[PDB]
Amino acid sequence: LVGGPMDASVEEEGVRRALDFAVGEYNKASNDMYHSRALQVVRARKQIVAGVNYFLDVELGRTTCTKTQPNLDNCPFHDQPHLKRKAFCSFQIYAVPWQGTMTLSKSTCQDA
Amino acid sequence: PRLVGGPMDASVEEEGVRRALDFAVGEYNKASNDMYHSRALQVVRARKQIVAGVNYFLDVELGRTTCTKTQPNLDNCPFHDQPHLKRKAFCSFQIYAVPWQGTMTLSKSTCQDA
Repeated sequence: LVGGPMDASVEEEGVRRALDFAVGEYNKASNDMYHSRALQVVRARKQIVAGVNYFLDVELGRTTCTKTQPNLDNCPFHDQPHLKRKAFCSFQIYAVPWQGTMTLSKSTCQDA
Repeated sequence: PRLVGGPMDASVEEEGVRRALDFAVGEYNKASNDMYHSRALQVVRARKQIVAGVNYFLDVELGRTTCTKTQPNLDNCPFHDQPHLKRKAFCSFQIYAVPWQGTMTLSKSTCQDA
């Protein structure tokens, strides 16, 4: 899921880590000879953006439809013992709903 | 959400698995040596997992300490007590964090010397 900016307690470890890190990046680039530190966090918000990794192990069959034909209404698996083909695969899909997207991060397949 | 957890088994009834499946079979056919379309004969196992990414927006007033940047020991860094040396600064940092991968980067920052 997703969740627009919301106030966070300054005690939250995540905020502590984020603060240090930023005060880190700051001293690393500040035009001063002296190291600076947080005097006061006046405001602290967080937003959680998320994703789902799906791992599906799947068995596939060869159908009758063709990669040419648009009519993918119905495609039985094959009839005759010599046209039927079959593969096993471990797909790994990275989705992130609201962004409306999917990625076949990794696909491993064995034919037999 | 769950920042970082192991992968658990989902029900093969989930819309999410259902789609993730139809999607991979889709890419799968796209790349298969075969003039023929192929479909799931069966989904033998199906686990999911959740990558979480937290964005942080911190509003910070920074002060100038007594320690020097080229200093080894940084355990004691007082704020400047001498008027002509006191130096302040206001910023807004946006930090992106993927707890699992254990990383943070400064998406952006703005500071106004004050």
